Amino acid sequence: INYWLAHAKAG
Repeated sequence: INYWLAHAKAG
C-alpha cells in the first residue's frame, strides 16, 4: 500500500 505515506512519520 501507499497509504502508509499517510502514517510515514508515524513510528
